[PDB]
Amino acid sequence: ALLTPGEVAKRSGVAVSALHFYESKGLITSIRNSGNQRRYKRDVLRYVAIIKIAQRIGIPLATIGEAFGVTLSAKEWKQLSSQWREELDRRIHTLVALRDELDGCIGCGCLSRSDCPLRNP
Amino acid sequence: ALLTPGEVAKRSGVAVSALHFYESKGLITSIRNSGNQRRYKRDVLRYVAIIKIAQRIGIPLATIGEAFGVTLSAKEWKQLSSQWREELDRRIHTLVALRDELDGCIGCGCLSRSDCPLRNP
DNA sequence: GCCTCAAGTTAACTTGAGGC
DNA sequence: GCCTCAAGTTAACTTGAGGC
Ligand code: FES
Ligand code: FES
Repeated sequence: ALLTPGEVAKRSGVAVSALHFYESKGLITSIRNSGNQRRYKRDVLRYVAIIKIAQRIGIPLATIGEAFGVTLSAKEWKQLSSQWREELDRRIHTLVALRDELDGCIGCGCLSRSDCPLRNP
Repeated sequence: ALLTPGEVAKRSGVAVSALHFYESKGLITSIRNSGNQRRYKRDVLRYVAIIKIAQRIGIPLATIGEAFGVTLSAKEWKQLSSQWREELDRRIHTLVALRDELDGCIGCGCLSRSDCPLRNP
């Protein structure tokens, strides 16, 4: 059967307004019933779930749509997951570089413009 | 001598509007000259520099003020730097946990609510 | 409850109008 | 150039008004 906006909201843990928004930003799809009311394809649950994991990764909605294209496969998941495991990685290396630079500069405090890592990344 | 808003903007690499804002959010201080124009205590350069390093760490302005109290020592720097090297750390561990959880779920794609890490953090 | 659409919210600022 | 203050900008939504 098709899910009503309300249901999807409970099983997703997102506001119905959140679903309206995601659809307007084209991250989920709808179908209108005999009374213009939206009805969702179970699949939506998986997407929303993915939207949230993507958010945790620190990925912006626009980009999450930019990855969604415009019906969810096994390949797709592998395409996304990896594409994110990568950023999650780059991002981490970036933060780690900092932590190293930072540890050196703790006994310093000079913050030399032309000579300190922390300042000239 | 005292620095003019313009100078401080060039040596900081921030908009004069940025300096106005930081001061209003109480992260830097000013002194008005005979014509109500602001004049800065060189020290401001170090703060701004710190505001930016704090931002890189991923710290919010409010919090950066929350750490600044309301005249910059050696102890202060150690108080801040550490206090940030810590968050920079917690944050990293969080991202790393994800990356691990994520790697397991790549050959899966089940996204079992009551059974997958990625979903129930 | 569900639908629409306008406007408000936080963050970190920027842009613009008005005036010296 | 610098000063003030009101309003605009992006992001991710939420709140509210109005109507079925
Ligand atoms: S604190 Fe001196 S080089 Fe970074
Ligand atoms: S992808 Fe199946 S448990 Fe996470």
